[PDB]
Formats: sequence, C-alpha cells, structure tokens
Amino acid sequence: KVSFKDIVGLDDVKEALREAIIYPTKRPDLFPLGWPRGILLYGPPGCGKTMIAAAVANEIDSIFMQLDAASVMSGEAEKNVANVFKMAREESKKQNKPAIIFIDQLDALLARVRNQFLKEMDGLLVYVIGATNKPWRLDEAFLRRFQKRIYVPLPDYEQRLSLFKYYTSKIKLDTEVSLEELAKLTEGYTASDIRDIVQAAHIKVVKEMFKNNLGEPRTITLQDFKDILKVRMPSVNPELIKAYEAWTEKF
Ligand SMILES: [Cl-]
Repeated sequence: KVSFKDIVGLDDVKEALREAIIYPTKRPDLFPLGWPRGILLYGPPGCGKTMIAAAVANEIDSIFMQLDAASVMSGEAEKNVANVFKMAREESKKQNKPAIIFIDQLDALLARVRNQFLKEMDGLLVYVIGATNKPWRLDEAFLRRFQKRIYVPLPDYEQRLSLFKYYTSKIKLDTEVSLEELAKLTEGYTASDIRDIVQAAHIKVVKEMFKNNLGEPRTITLQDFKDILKVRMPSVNPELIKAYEAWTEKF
C-alpha cells in the first residue's frame, strides 16, 4: 500500500522504527540478546500512525493485521484477543513471514481481558504496534510491554505542503493559489484537518455549481480556504501538544 518513500519528513520516526523492527528483522543476528516486539506510536489524532504502521509492514514485507480496541470491547469477548495472536503465529509459520498486529486506540483495553492481552504480549518473547492518542491513560505495568515508544507529532510545513499537494492534485484550483501559502496558514492543524479542509473547499464550489446550474465547478480560490480556516480550527489543542511533550519527557 505504502512505504517510507511515500512518507514525507518524519526522519527520527523512520530511524526509530529501523532500530525497533526493520533492521532486527532483516538481520536478526546483529541482535543476539533479543529485542522488543512492543512498539508504541503516540501523538495527536489524524496524524498518520496507521499509515506509518502499514509502511513498516511493507518495508519488512510483513503480514499486516489491523485491530480496533473498540471492536473487541463490547465479558466473553476476551478469547478473541488471543484469537488474533494465534492467527498471527500460525500465518507466520505458514508463509515464512513476519507478522504485525497493529492495534489502534490501545488505551481502550484499559478489566479482565486486558490481563490476557498482556499475557499474549509476554508470550511474544511477530510484532505488535499499538497506537494511542492518549498515552497517559496507559498504566506503567501496561507500558512495560512496549519498550520502544515513538512520538508521531503534528505535520510540519514540508508535510502539510505534501498533504495539500496530494489532496488538491485532482481538483481545480485558481491559478493564484500557492500550496506553500496553504501550508504556512495551516500551522497547528492535523493531516486529517488538511484533508477535511480540502474536502470542504471542494464541496463549497460543487454546491455553487449545482445552485447556479453550471455543469462545472468554479476554481477554488485562496479566499475560499481562508473563509474555511476562519470557521474551522485545529481539531487538536495547543495544550494537548504540550501534554504530549511532557509525557515524552516523562518517559
Ligand atoms: Cl495519529
């Protein structure tokens, strides 16, 4: 689906994931002591943690299994938690392939099932990349099963420019629209935020097309985007970012 070349920026993140899974997977011999299977991606939501996990899977040519912590939470649903790991081990043996269980919203597993999960982790020493928008909520005992913890931050200028270039590639822009200006004006927003902003501008012009019974939409202008930015605000708070920075600092 995707790989490191498709990902713009995030140097440090790529490096970390090279240390945690990619290198150890290509050359297990250079890691004789045995090396973590727990990986924790954390940061503000709509920042591409899933994309990152899938890319990692792609680079080591792994099996990818996505899991939502809110699906298995709904008790006897406890057994399925082991269902997944089982399937993973078995498939791994089967195809001569590493396996990756990706869990979104890991903090959701936090009363009985959580215990089995942690077991299944301990049975690891197949990788588990968990992802959380709320890492605090994770208690120390849980956080001990993930030794490698990676902070995926808000998109920077280069990335936001990449996102605008992607999302607008297929729609008509005014010849005066600078993708660079959009990137600057979007400091603080998320990847999802950018997607939604572009979708908004597009809808706006489509609504006009239908209303004025034109068979075509007018070019999206810079003012359209500015109006939208006046109304819509970062879906993540400046203080939440700090809350990430002090937790990462916390360890
Ligand atoms: Cl994210």
